[PDB]
Amino acid sequence: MDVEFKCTCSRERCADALKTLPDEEVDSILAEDGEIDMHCDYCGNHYLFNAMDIAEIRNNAS
Ligand SMILES: [Zn+2]
Repeated sequence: MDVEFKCTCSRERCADALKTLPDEEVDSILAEDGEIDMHCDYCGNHYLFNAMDIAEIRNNAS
């Protein structure tokens, strides 16, 4: 079993696109909804990000 709808690059590209946004803007969304729902800047595929996932990105993309 398989599907023909996937990120053609990797989640890491979508994560890098989130990492460059203002710290106050990212923190404001987390303080009102606890997570972020966004599309990959390279292929448009959607992914979800939370405070714990962003904390791992801040210790891998820095
Ligand atoms: Zn992608």
